[PDB]
Amino acid sequence: MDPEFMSTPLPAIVPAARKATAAVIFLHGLGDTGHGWAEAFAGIRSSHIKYICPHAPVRPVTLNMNVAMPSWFDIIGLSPDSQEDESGIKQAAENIKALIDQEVKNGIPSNRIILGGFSQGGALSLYTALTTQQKLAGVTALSCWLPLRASFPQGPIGGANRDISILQCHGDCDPLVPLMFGSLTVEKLKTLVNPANVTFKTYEGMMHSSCQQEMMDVKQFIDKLLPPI
Ligand SMILES: [Br-]
Ligand SMILES: [Br-]
Ligand SMILES: [Br-]
Ligand SMILES: [Br-]
Ligand SMILES: [Br-]
Ligand SMILES: [Br-]
Ligand SMILES: [Br-]
Ligand SMILES: [Br-]
Ligand SMILES: [Br-]
Ligand SMILES: [Br-]
Ligand SMILES: [Br-]
Ligand SMILES: [Br-]
Ligand SMILES: [Br-]
Ligand SMILES: [Br-]
Ligand SMILES: [Br-]
Ligand SMILES: [Br-]
Ligand SMILES: [Br-]
Ligand SMILES: [Br-]
Ligand SMILES: [Br-]
Repeated sequence: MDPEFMSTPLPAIVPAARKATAAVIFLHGLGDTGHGWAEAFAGIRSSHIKYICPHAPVRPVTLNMNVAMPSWFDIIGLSPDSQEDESGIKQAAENIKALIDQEVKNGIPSNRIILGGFSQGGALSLYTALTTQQKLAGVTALSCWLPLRASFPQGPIGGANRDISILQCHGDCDPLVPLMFGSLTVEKLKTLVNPANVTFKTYEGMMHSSCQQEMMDVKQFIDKLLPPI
């Protein structure tokens, strides 16, 4: 994981109670933190899964009037039209692939790893899973979008994650990332990957955040795809 990406602390971690036979790598969004997500995932933790919430390098963010904060990549705007930080997204994807590889070198195979995240961290989880040849168990993409959408095929993507399971979650009251982004993303994902394994859930009254019912759907998705043994 490259130089900007090892400026941060080691990830916030929820350990497995038993020995860990699977992992969830969960990427936060602008503002929310690795720590905050680790406390959320503690509430749904499985005895054999380790939950890894890495920290993003601290860098000015254009959307936030150039204030320096943890950020996987720059965000310029959140309209469907907005220009995107292509090079930063690709760079961040290579670091996330490196992070998956660190779990693989520690004994947990990539097909026992779910990658997920919130807002630009969910966008990055989708981008990363659809562009890596590491086979992953699934993706949880919460209140987000598919970055660099026009760079993707108009049909199936093929390669290792062509049949990956994806749960995409969105709030119906999100004032930052419009529900339309979630919708247009699930549409695009049903052409990129096998649509049998793509599920879209929306939450009434949820804004740009998670909620308890969403965390229960995320738990059921993770647990079913990463069962014991
Ligand atoms: Br540390
Ligand atoms: Br562990
Ligand atoms: Br282990
Ligand atoms: Br937080
Ligand atoms: Br890291
Ligand atoms: Br952070
Ligand atoms: Br565009
Ligand atoms: Br974001
Ligand atoms: Br693009
Ligand atoms: Br399948
Ligand atoms: Br509201
Ligand atoms: Br609102
Ligand atoms: Br599924
Ligand atoms: Br669906
Ligand atoms: Br929340
Ligand atoms: Br709820
Ligand atoms: Br599901
Ligand atoms: Br197990
Ligand atoms: Br069980």
